[PDB]
Order: sequence, then C-alpha cells, then structure tokens
Amino acid sequence: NQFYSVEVGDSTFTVLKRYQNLKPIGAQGIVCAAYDAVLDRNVAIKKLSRPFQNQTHAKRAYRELVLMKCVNHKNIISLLNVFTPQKTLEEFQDVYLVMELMDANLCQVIQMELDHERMSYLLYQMLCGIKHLHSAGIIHRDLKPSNIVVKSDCTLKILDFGLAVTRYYRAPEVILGMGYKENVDIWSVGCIMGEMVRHKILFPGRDYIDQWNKVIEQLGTPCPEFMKKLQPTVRNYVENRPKYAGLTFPKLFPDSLFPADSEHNKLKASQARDLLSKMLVIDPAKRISVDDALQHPYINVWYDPAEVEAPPPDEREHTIEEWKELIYKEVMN
Ligand SMILES: O=C(NCc1ccccc1)c1cc(-c2n[nH]cc2-c2cccc(Cl)c2)c[nH]1
Repeated sequence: NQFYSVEVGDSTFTVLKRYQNLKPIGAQGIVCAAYDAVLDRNVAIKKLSRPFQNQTHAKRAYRELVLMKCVNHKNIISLLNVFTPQKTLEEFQDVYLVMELMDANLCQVIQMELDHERMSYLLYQMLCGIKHLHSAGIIHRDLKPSNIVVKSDCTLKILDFGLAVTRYYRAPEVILGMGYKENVDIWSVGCIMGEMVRHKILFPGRDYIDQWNKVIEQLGTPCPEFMKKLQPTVRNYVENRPKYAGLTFPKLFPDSLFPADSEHNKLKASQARDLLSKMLVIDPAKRISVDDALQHPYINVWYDPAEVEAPPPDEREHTIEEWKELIYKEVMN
C-alpha cells in the first residue's frame, strides 16, 4: 500500500509514502509541513475533508482545484500534487493539496516593525500576482493577509482565487452589491498596506453594518455620483448613516507610523501615504488601477519589465453527490 497515517494534533494525515515526517504548521482545511523524497523539497499538505458537503464550499474547492493548476505565476501558490487515500467514489472522503512550503503568512509579517524596502516589495508582489490573475480573467475580490504566505527572503504568494466571516478587506462595491472592475482588488491591497502601517485592522466591523461605518468614518461619505450608482434600497441604508467628512490621509496615517528618520524615509512615507490615498478610495471610478500602482514611486523600484509585461494565459450549481463525483473526477486527474 502506497499510503500511511500520521497523527498531527486533532488530525490524522493519511498521505502517500513519499511525504515524510509530517509536522504541524488557515485555510479552508488542515495543514502540515512535510518532506518530499520524490522532489527532495519540503512541502505543505492541506487536508480537505468532505469538501462536497457544503454547497458553497464544494464550488470553491472545485474552483481552487482547476484554477490552481490552470494558473502558473511566481506570486500565486501552485498545486504540486493532489491525491485521495480513498479508492472508490462511494468511500471517497479526503482531498490532500500539496504546495511548496513557505515560512510564514502575512498576518505574521504585518506584526514586524517593517521598513519601506520590505514593505513595498511585498506590495509589489501582491499587485504583480493580482495583475496576473486579472489577465487570466480571475478577479479575486477576497484578498486578505491570512491567504497570503511569504518566504524568509520575502518572496510572496497569494493562496487562493477568491469569489465567484472576515469582511474587513472587501471592497465597498462588493459589500454593497455594485458591479466591479479590476481595481476592486486594489481596495484590499490598501487595507493591507494600511495595516502594515498601523499594525491594526483598518475597518474591523463587528458585522456588515459596522463595517461600512468603520469605513465612511475614516474616509467620509461618498459623493452623490457614487450614491447614484447604488440600487434604490441600498442607497437608503447607506445614506441614512451619519454624514462624515472623513480624515486627511496624513491624519489616518500620521508620520508617527512611518520611519521618517531622514530624507529617504520622509519622502518614502509621503509616497506611501499617496498610494494609500489612491488605493483606499470608496468609488471604483476614482480608485487607482493595478498598473499605475505598480508604477507608483513607492513601488516602481521593484518593477521588472519582463516579470510583469509577459505572455497572458463556467459556474453552475450542483447536488452534494454531483459535487462529490465532480471533485473526485478532478483529483483523478
Ligand atoms: O508558518 C509557515 N511555515 C513555517 C513552518 C512552521 C512549522 C513547521 C515548518 C515550517 C507556513 C507555511 C505556509 C504554507 N506554505 N505553503 C502553503 C502553505 C499553506 C498553509 C495553510 C493553508 C494554505 Cl492554502 C497554504 C503557511 N504558513
């Protein structure tokens, strides 16, 4: 038999024998670090039990499965291997995802007293990976530090492909039911960029009501041109709020937060504040796009013309049992 079981914490990992001494380490599953004798590199193994028994979850697990193979990019996590220990459909149960092992996730990095070199370089890689996703037709809409993992050389990778509860990093046009274009992901990048700076969540709403309130509390009531763009019932809910003028970005992110040591740092701080003011905009029409973000003086020292400019590479609802077989078929390559 080609598998063997190890227990790690609450979980028992039954994997191919190629993966050795599993040890503990998100996401929508349970995860172990492991050694891969076949490739001779450490890997992460995520376990997905009965992924088909939650409709929403099944669709997303199927998607993350076919896309994660469809996509290839240095800043997206790619599927090294997928397998199931069960040998028949009737008994099919667990899916195991193997990815390359990283050294931390972004929430852990965010906590460091980070400088602009590291900070902009991570953001470069985020925008860079976002841009790619976009050129494939994937618009994420659900980016958050927890689904981002980085190595100790600061190389970065987005772990998932988002939408078709943490609401903190969701764009306004998402939580409000408006259409969206590419830069709907720019919002998220900015809630993160601003979070490396305060070290705290920008818009930590207790719920979806208090979400919007943490937002227009700091940025101010959107202009009528924006409100005109809401559905009649959504307006009234969003209108009726307390009207705010918002705060200037030197106020939302005072010099206190950045390492304004000397000229370089001072300049780099204001640039960061400038980018933040272009990314953290409520109206998608006034919000910066991914490219100009990459070309921003806070970011562009990282711009590698080839690494970016380069060769550019559904949806139904199912019964649980049709998900199970659909997901099963996929794992059977
Ligand atoms: O903290 C980490 N590694 C350090 C570590 C801890 C214990 C043992 C070895 C290494 C770490 C790795 C990862 C990771 N690397 N590749 C994939 C992942 C990953 C973890 C959880 C969920 C997904 Cl979808 C992917 C996330 N955090």
